[PDB]
Amino acid sequence: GLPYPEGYRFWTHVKSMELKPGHPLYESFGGLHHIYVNPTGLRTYLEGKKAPFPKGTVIVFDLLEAKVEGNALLEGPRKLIGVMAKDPGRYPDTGGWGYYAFGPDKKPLAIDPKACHACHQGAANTDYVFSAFRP
Amino acid sequence: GLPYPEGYRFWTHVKSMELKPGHPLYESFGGLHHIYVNPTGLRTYLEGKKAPFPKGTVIVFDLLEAKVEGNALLEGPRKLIGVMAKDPGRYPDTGGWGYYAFGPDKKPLAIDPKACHACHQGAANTDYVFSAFRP
Ligand code: HEC
Ligand code: HEC
Repeated sequence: GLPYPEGYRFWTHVKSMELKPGHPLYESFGGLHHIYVNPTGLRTYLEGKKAPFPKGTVIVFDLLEAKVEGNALLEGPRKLIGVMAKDPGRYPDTGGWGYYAFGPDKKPLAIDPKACHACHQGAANTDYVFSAFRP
Repeated sequence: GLPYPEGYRFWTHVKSMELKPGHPLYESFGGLHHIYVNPTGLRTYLEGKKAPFPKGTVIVFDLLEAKVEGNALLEGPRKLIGVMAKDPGRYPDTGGWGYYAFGPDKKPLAIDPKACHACHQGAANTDYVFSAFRP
C-alpha cells in the first residue's frame, strides 16, 4: 500500500506520448499520457539514467483519454495513473520498484505488480524506466 | 527584450494540445504544444483565472513537432516557445503582458507582440490567457 502521490501534478514533466488504436499497449494504456517525476528522481533523468534512481524516487504515468475534435488532439478525462516508487530494501523482487496504480477518484486499483515489472524488465539497463527526459 | 525563461521546463505543466493540419492555427502553431506556468502564476490558474495574473507571472507555450509513428503520437523536435510575462506597468498597451518568442536555439524570434495580443484579446475575460489548468 502506497499513499496516493499527492501533488504529482506539479512535479517535473518528463515526456508525453499518445498510444493510438492498434498499438500493442492500447488496450491497457491507450490514450494520451504524461510522465512526471518528483524532485528526488529528476537528476537521474537529466543525466540519462546511467545510474540507478535513488530511494525516494517517484514517477507517475498520467493517462488521459485522447479526444480528437476539429483538427486537434484534446486532453480528455483521466483514465488512471501508474506509479513507480523506488525503495531497494522494500521491493527486492521487483528491482527495488514499487508498482502502484490509482483511478481518477484517487482510489487504488487492483494490479499485479509482478506483471508491471515483467514488462519493465525490458528497460533493466536504465533501472527499469523506459521514458527519457525530453529537453 | 526579455531574457530566455531559463528553467521553464521544470515549471508546472498546465495542459497539452495537438493542432493538426487544417486547424486555423496550424500554420503558426501546428504540432504538439505544452503550456507551463512559473510559481508566481500558478495559483491564478488553480483558482480558475477569475482574478488577473500577478506581476511576475510567466507562461510558456512550448511547441513541438508532432510525429506519428507506429500507432503513436511522439514528441518531435522543438519548433519554438511563446512566452507571456505579466508586468502591468511595463506593458500598458498589451494588457500588462509582454509577448515574446524564442527558437530551439534559445535565440529571440522577431515577432509582432501587438499581433499576439490582438488574438489574445479574445481571452480578455480571463486576463488574456486562453488555457485552463487541467487537473
Ligand atoms: C509492457 C507490456 C508494460 C506493462 C505491463 C507496464 N508498463 Fe509501465 N511503461 C511501459 C512503457 C513502454 C513505458 C514508457 C512510456 C513512454 O512514454 O515512454 C512505461 C512507463 C511507465 C511509467 C513511467 C516510467 C517509465 O518506465 O518510463 C510508469 C510509472 C509506469 N509505466 C507504471 C506501470 C505500472 C504501475 C504498471 C502495472 C499496472 C505498468 N507500468 C505496466 C510499458 C509497460
Ligand atoms: C490567435 C490567432 C493567436 C495568436 C495570434 C497568438 N496566440 Fe497565443 N494562444 C492562442 C490560443 C488559442 C492559446 C491556447 C492554447 C491551448 O492549449 O489552450 C494560446 C496560448 C498561448 C500561451 C499560453 C497561455 C494562454 O493564453 O493560454 C502563450 C504563452 C502564448 N499563446 C504566446 C503567444 C505569442 C508569444 C504570440 C505571438 C508570437 C501568440 N501567442 C499569438 C492563440 C493565439
